[PDB]
Amino acid sequence: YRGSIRDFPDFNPSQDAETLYNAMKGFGSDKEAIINLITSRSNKQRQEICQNYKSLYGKDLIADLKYELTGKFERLIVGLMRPPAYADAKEIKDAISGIGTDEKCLIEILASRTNEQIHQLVAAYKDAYERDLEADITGDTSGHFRKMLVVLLQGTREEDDVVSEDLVQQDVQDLYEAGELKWGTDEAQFIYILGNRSKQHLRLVFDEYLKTTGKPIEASIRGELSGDFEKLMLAVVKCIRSTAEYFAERLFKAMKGLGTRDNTLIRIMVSRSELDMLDIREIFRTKYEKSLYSMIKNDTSGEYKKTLLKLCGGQFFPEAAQVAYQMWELSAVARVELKGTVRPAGDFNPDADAKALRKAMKGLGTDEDTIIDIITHRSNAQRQQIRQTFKSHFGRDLMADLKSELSGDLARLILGLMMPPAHYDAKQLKKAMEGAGTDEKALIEILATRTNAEIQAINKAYKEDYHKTLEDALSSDTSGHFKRILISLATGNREEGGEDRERAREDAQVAAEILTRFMMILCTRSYPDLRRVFQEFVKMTNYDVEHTIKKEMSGDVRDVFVAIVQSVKNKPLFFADKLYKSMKGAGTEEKTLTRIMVSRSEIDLLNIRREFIEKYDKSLHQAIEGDTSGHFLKALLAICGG
Ligand SMILES: [Ca+2]
Ligand SMILES: [Ca+2]
Ligand SMILES: [Ca+2]
Ligand SMILES: [Ca+2]
Ligand SMILES: [Ca+2]
Ligand SMILES: [Ca+2]
Repeated sequence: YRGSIRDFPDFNPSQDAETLYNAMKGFGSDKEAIINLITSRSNKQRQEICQNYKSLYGKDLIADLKYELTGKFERLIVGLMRPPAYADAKEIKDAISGIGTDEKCLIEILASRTNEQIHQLVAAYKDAYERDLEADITGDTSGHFRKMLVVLLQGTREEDDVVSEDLVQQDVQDLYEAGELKWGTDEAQFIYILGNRSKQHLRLVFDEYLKTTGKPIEASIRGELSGDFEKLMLAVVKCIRSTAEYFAERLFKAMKGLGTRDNTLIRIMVSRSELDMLDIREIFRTKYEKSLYSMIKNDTSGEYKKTLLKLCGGQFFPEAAQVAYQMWELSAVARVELKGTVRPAGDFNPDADAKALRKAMKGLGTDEDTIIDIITHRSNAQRQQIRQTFKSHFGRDLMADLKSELSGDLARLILGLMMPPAHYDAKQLKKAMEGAGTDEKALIEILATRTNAEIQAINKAYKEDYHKTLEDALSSDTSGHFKRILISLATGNREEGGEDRERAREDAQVAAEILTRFMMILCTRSYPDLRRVFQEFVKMTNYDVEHTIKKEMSGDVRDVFVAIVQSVKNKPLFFADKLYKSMKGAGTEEKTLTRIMVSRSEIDLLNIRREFIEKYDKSLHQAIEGDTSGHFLKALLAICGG
């Protein structure tokens, strides 16, 4: 049983109805009792209770509840009383009935519900409202989106059976040609296959597609479709692979950033409470920093929160384990292409650049707009050229002039862009260790993200600018395991070769025991090897490395390793995650925000931009646009590149 709420052992329906009656007795009601009851009984038992109540009093429990309660807390409780099928119908009703139209709800339900659930859905709609669901849907949606929805409404998807490897491969190429190989996508094609083929078949098709293409099916869909259809087709895929994972992220999305999408939270927590709530939790914790319980506890309040925490629940299983494993498989096989946001300027004229720069700095005030239009629109290399030119033209150091004429975050941003990669990092590391305390966050981000070549370049740039070895510096500002671990990474001496299934299983065993060598493995093994090592870990312990690190490590030590693991799993994502935090909350960390924007502006910033929008449903553009302002915002948005 992967549900969070199960049948209450030895339950007295008649008494429960009596307790519900007495709970609402007098002015108001004993909400603490109502929630503890309803939330401690299966939807089936709730139906019996609601039944005994109708006879024992001749009143409607749901109608009565609707009166004695109010607010989100009411929607939740009343929603928990409605039969599964009739609950879905209500959600759909609200979505297509009113002012706007919740396509998010339409997609969540229609793309996840099974053939039976779908049939029980449309039936409950016609019964509860005496209206045709297909007609209502068809008349409230347009385009391929409407089509796909109607196809999903038929609930006539071929159900699991023996897979025909011949048809699987035929579908793999069919999809490939209908999408990846073309400018756009054959909607009619994807709708038919992704909508008719069995989940078991498609799952094997998706696996085949990645192994023979290099990228997951969604990678070929993303950006190749438009509007709600893209989202819908991306949701169907996710659901086919794992509905637990779908709701896992769908949930995270409803609580992400100030303000909650309570309507989605209640719908999901209620609908999956007796299906895969447990797996969703196992996946949520693994896929995200905070646990479902923690996220809900911090986003909701009152009885509404207490109820949600009860619905939630608070080793892996066939599902939660599959996802974790497949997560590493993808990261290991996926053929990703790193792309920056700022590219070399065409018709590059250093002489004209240095002139415009010199001009925009003369006088009392400093023309910053021009300074930004140039600097932020030139590759770090071209920038180094403007420095050379500027100097060999005016006999003055551009940096010194820039540093003096500029100030604040802007000065830090602009001057940061003018510094060569290896030197910017060196400066960063030096600052993190200067003064009182250590910017543990800065050191980790860098030392746990940079490569052997990058670390080598850094180690050198450091000795120069700051006559002292990067190690010596580290030993001066840090200590303990944090220092040992950091110093290790600062050696840029990690294995480069491919994976070794032999050593892998061995290394994996080391991680299993912990639940010095571990450090060596996480600091010495090549990323491709570690990727496999983690594959073997989930296969022999049933847990994910992240869980071993969290359970046996804490604080900085735990953050360096998690940073490393994340860097090996999905570097761009790790940065998108860090970029979100910097702008998360009332304040803003222009420091981290600036460091990441600059450092990755020419490596994989575009990649980060996508991982950001996909996971937080909002472009980095708007993300920055809302936090920063003035000239700091102008320059930043320049690096973002759209
Ligand atoms: Ca009310
Ligand atoms: Ca395509
Ligand atoms: Ca929130
Ligand atoms: Ca000036
Ligand atoms: Ca310090
Ligand atoms: Ca902020």
